[PDB]
Amino acid sequence: IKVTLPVPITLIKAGVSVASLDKTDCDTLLTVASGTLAATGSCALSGTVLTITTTSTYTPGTTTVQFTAVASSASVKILGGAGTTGTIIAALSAASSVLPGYLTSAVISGANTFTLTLPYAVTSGGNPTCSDIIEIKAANGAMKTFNGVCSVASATTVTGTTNEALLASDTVTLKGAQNALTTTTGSKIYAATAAINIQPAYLTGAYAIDDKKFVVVLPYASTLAAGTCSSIVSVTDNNNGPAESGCSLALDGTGIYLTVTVSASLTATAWKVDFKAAQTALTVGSTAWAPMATGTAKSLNAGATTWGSSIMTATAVATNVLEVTLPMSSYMADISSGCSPVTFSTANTAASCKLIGTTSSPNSILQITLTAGYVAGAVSLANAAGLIKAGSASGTAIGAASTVTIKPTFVSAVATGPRTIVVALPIQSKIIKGAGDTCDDDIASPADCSTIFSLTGGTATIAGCSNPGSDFTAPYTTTVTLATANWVPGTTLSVAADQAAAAATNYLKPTAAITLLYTTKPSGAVVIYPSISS
Repeated sequence: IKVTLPVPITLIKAGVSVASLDKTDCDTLLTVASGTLAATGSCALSGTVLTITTTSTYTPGTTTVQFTAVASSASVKILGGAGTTGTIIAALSAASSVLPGYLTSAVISGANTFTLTLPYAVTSGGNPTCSDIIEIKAANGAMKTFNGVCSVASATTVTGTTNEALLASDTVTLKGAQNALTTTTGSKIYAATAAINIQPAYLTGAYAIDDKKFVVVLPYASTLAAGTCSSIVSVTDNNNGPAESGCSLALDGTGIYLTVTVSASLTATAWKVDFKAAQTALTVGSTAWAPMATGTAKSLNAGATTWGSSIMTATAVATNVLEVTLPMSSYMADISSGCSPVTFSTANTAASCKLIGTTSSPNSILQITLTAGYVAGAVSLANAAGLIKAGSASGTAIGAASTVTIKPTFVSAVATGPRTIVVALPIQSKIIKGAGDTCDDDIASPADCSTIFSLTGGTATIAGCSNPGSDFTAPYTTTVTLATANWVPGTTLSVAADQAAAAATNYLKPTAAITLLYTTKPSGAVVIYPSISS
């Protein structure tokens, strides 16, 4: 407890000078109700603030401080002013009542949201204006505006959102005078506080990159010290119960990809990750990160809860181009001639490989290139030398996913009339009447091609098509018909959902491997373009 005297003071001795007093000496001078002074260093003084240390714990409503009257001949007392000539202070007409004056913690929960935790419960229900109760500063001393009204979330928590983005090295305090924050134990009003940084909670997401490793995407650039991994993070295994035994961490030079290496294999759609309630070796500048805002650990998000030869998928986009997917953004030099990271099964060979990526997942695709037409086979990633490093330019080598199949998808589409569309294919094909693995061919012009081809972007629909008749060994092509209205540009072409649903009355298959069906492109659906008529 800290007591502020309105004027200067001196703590008196049996000798000359004064620095601090022990328990027995300080206990005569003053008396705190239902309390007990610290066994040593109880009466330290400096300036006009007197610091009292206790072995007890403050509890609102029942804690108060009082001073005693000390005889003139005593050898320890409190005078007024400086020096050693002052007058002995007296008691107080009513013992001063102590107030709550500190916070438990403050964390970031989304770059526009924050939450403050109170040590002593208060009443629930209310909409205080954030300007009246909270203050936030930046590293340079600026201040931040609030968007909306703070909410009395619970007994010990209040929430709000700010107009500007939050940063770790911010500081937060309270303006303590207001009625709304009244403890239900003692009916006291919260007082002012000191400055504490806001530690970063919440994460972007986690992505397995091996059988026993995964990468956590931190929104901020961190720095990592030499510390034992088991005391930094709390990984949870398939069925709950701690599993952070014997782990190890590493951070890339850019400081944004934190790779965990656990001693047990990761599986299925489970496992979580969190940060310790007390740790200091992993800090975004200030001192440390913090546990998650909500009281649950983060989960390796859906779709990447594992990595191996069941997540990787290669696709045939052109007669001499593949498209292999990867767990997340990777790094590698654009390899000039051939490319070693991969090895094909049957007979296909490579001339170079590069990185391409969709809009929302950059550099997540390896686009291998070949020196011939693609023969049916399977690509088996090895990465043995170590080129495709995960996340960034110094991350960790990605895991192998050997023996994954190669499967086709549409290549192009044009419109040679108001209701005609020629659709191209990368490997020889042949339509097959349904009832959907291998039954029998179809006539050279059916009328129910609406279960294989599908339109998105207009009021037209699909009617008829020409079976591909064992053609070129080059632009393997076909034609399609439209039904209700003229084709309006901007439509896109995809595989109808019936092909995988076993509901179509005719299917498209390749000749060299009649098991495989037709899949949907990774990098984006096909765009119809217009072309000449006659």
